Amino acid sequence: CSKFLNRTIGNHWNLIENFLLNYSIRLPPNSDVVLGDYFPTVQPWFNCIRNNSLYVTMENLKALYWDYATHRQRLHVVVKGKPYSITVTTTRNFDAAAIICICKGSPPTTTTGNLDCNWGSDCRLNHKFPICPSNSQNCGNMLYGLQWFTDEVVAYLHGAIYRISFENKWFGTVTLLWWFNPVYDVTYYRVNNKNGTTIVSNCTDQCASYVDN
Ligand SMILES: *[C@@H]1O[C@H](CO)[C@@H](O[C@@H]2O[C@H](CO)[C@@H](O)[C@H](O)[C@H]2NC(C)=O)[C@H](O)[C@H]1NC(C)=O
Ligand SMILES: *[C@@H]1O[C@H](CO)[C@@H](O)[C@H](O)[C@H]1NC(C)=O
Ligand SMILES: *[C@@H]1O[C@H](CO)[C@@H](O)[C@H](O)[C@H]1NC(C)=O
Ligand SMILES: *[C@@H]1O[C@H](CO)[C@@H](O)[C@H](O)[C@H]1NC(C)=O
Repeated sequence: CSKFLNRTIGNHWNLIENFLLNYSIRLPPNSDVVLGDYFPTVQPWFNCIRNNSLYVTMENLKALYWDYATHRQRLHVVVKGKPYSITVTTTRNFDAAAIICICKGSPPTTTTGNLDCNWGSDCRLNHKFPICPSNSQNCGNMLYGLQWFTDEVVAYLHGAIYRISFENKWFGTVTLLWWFNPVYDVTYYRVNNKNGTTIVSNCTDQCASYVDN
């Protein structure tokens, strides 16, 4: 299928807020800043659910985010590039340690098995992790995703960031209960850390005119 079930984040916007709350931890104790990145957005959320030889494709994107709805089966995500590709494979054991690999070879478009990493060589990342935080089902209360930059890949998992550095040419091509949010451009948010509690707000109109480049 192709990009079936087009919905906004709606009442689940708090997932985006939480993402920004974790992202902004690195800021100084006394600052008011506007952060711009390929942040998860609010409009293009998809649930393409229209045989294990079929898959969904996407093109020309720079970051990919997804969420877990709350029958539970499996997810397969491939980000193409050269010499390295990124593959994420999940398994039905939500309370035990999905796998993420960054390697050299040719990932499959579909997977029938589980938790392996033999599609390539000279790997930089080979990491096993639980699908649900703290092995509980506390699941579907945060976003997961990838941002692929030429210099490094940053993986967002369980509120934590994993940064894997290596030179790579990335392609915008991506091959895929789970909801997805393709990200194509930069979104700006204002973060106020003066109060003692960080406050995250949208920057879309008059302030946007001062930061949007
Ligand atoms: C940032 O803008 C989005 C809209 O693009 C706001 O999202 C709305 O949030 C309310 C309350 O959660 C929902 O009822 C609406 O359905 C949302 N509309 C959407 C998703 O388009 C969001 O609340 C704004 N955030 C801030 C801090 O202003
Ligand atoms: C999803 O809806 C938006 C409007 O909110 C539209 O611009 C976009 O092209 C739609 N995408 C698909 C695959 O229907
Ligand atoms: C991420 O933010 C959430 C929501 O604010 C918070 O509960 C959690 O402790 C944070 N996790 C971190 C610091 O990685
Ligand atoms: C954050 O601001 C609100 C008012 O909008 C205030 O009630 C709250 O106590 C402040 N947080 C802290 C840690 O002071």
